[PDB]
Amino acid sequence: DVTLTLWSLDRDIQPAPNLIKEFNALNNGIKIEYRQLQFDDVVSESMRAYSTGNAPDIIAIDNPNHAMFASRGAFLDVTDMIAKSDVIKTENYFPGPLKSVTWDGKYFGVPKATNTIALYYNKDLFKAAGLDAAKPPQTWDELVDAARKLTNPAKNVYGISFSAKANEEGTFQFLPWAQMAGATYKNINTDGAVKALETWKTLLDEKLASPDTLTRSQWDSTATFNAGNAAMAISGPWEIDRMLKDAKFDWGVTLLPVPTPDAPRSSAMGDYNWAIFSKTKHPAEAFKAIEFFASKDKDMFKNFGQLPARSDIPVPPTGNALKDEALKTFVEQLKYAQPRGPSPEWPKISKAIQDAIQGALSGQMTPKAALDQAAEKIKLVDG
Ligand SMILES: OC[C@H]1O[C@H](O[C@H]2[C@H](O)[C@@H](O)[C@@H](O[C@H]3[C@H](O)[C@@H](O)[C@H](O)O[C@@H]3CO)O[C@@H]2CO)[C@H](O)[C@@H](O)[C@@H]1O
Repeated sequence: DVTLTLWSLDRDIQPAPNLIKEFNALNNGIKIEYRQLQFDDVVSESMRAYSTGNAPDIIAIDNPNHAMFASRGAFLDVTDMIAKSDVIKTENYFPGPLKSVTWDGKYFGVPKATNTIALYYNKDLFKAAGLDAAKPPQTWDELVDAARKLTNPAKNVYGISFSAKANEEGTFQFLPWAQMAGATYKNINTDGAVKALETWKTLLDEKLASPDTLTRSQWDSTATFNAGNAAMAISGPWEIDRMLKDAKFDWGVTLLPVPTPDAPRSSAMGDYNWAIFSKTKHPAEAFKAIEFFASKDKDMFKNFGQLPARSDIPVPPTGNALKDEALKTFVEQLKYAQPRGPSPEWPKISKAIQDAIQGALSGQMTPKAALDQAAEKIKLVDG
């Protein structure tokens, strides 16, 4: 057998290790060995290994990071193998995810999945508060007022859970708010962005969300929602399968609230891409693995609660009512997602935003001053 290595942050209930077991059962002359990483080490460990000369054959890399690796020669050019494939067809992919694997008019990967965030809410807690569980918040003012009402320290319930962590988590969570208010990462200090950050400050200052929001991932924040300790959660479709097992209450999912009713929804394009490292000894076999993964995209939502990056396979209902309402909301919200980049410098853009968020939420800087500084940094690093 040819033995390949594959690195991903996917855990046991997530696609990669399960796809790998199915691939290995084919006994097709190829075997894959898996390494499970943490979010915060996918880039660092990946780039260390490539620099050291022992990168894996395959990685699942977060879409905003793809351009850095591709621009640096770390990823194999898969343009010609994609052209020969009928399993992997560029026509199948949503434009944004496909663009994220491209660099200099060549393909340097294949999208794995796509996502964005939306608003989960605990319908039982809504009802108990005298709110209308059929009419979740539509505006930021409604969201904040609901969060005030639903904050119940007597039962250690926060009105909302989210993430402002000083890494990609916080940037991915903030950009929708800023974008809905008219800003972009290229123009992050508009008055609307300032209002977004002031609104985050309210959620924390008024103890409507945990102080741990500043240091905790979306995944770990949502676990508190599942446990009944946050009435609402801003997170992605990757929560669904775990939520169905863990949340012991009735829940719904709605579009992200907007700053005023005349503002359209907007968010950041989430999820990962497959890539092959450029010095693989086994390019054909690694590509065949990726083809096998793509051939199973049709079953990703039913098996894992994640969404394919593809227009050719619209996701069918599962038959689970909670899961299917989640699907409907996320499929809609996804249409309004915007890419982070392309930029080989994405981490520096994101750090500027992260620093603004931390500075304002701590009270050390005003939102305006924090974001003005981020915008200055971004002018430099995004040039
Ligand atoms: O943080 C910004 C990124 O948010 C989204 O990433 C998701 C992952 O897609 C998802 O798999 C999940 O990752 C967790 C992983 O499943 C788990 O085993 C582990 O212990 O922690 C991982 C990190 O939490 O959750 C993260 C969000 O926390 C989005 O897909 C990505 O594009 C964003 O950049």
